[PDB]
Amino acid sequence: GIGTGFPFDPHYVEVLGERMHYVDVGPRDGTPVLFLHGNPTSSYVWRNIIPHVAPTHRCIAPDLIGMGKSDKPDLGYFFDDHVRFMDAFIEALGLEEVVLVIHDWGSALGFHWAKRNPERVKGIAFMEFIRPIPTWDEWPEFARETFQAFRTTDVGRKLIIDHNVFIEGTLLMGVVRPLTEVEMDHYREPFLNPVDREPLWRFPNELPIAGEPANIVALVEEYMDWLHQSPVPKLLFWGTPGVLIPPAEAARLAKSLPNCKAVDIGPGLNLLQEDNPDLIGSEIARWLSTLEI
Ligand SMILES: [Cl-]
Repeated sequence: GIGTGFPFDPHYVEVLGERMHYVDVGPRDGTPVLFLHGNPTSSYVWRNIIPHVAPTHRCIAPDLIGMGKSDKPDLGYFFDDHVRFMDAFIEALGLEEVVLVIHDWGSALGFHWAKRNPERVKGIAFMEFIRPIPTWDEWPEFARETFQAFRTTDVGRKLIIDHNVFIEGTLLMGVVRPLTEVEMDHYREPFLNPVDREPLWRFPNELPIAGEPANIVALVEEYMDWLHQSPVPKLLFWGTPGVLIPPAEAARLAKSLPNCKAVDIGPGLNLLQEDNPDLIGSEIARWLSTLEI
């Protein structure tokens, strides 16, 4: 069965005066592979994928600020806050050239960093990633009223902050197979106190949907314009029915994006890592062996 443990040695680095936790396994040299999680996860989401890559490549998986085992400063946890901390995390580790493996809000971080620093990105593997959702009709109908409610300071904070709905409900509605109690306890651990749930609420309020927020829509449009032209090697994982990326969106991206290979993982919603980790890990490792890294 799918692994529930998190065996990785903890590593911590000071970033802008705060401690960030990260996984760091595999060989010390070579080009490192940087894994970026999203909402409401942590490096735990990569726990069954990294073991396929670590035999041949260094794997670095940070917990975003305010998440996982990273510190919890009193921030708004806007996307811009995550950009500042992730930019500084990369520099604090002395990383030069990297391969990115990115998902959900980790994909917005990774694509935005890659567009700004294309000389340092030797490949991008991505899945269920952030793109502009032009209208609410392009958000999945089964989740539409709830994401609209999440994007308010009254109803949305009651759901996400007071009642932890992004962890207890949305997370499960983002995985096809059932999560176990042990897995749920790993996902719950950073958010036992309601006040620590700010990033879980700010993230859906940053999603670029129906033109709002305009600043995020613009930033995401910019990195998508880059991705449609850049020769950077690309590996796209997708599932059915998906959430952010429906199968039809995925198949077209695969042929439109330069130097891109697409991989169908089977049934999947948002956290594709929880539905088919072994295929995602083995395909990343195979694809890495084809790169000039
Ligand atoms: Cl979100």
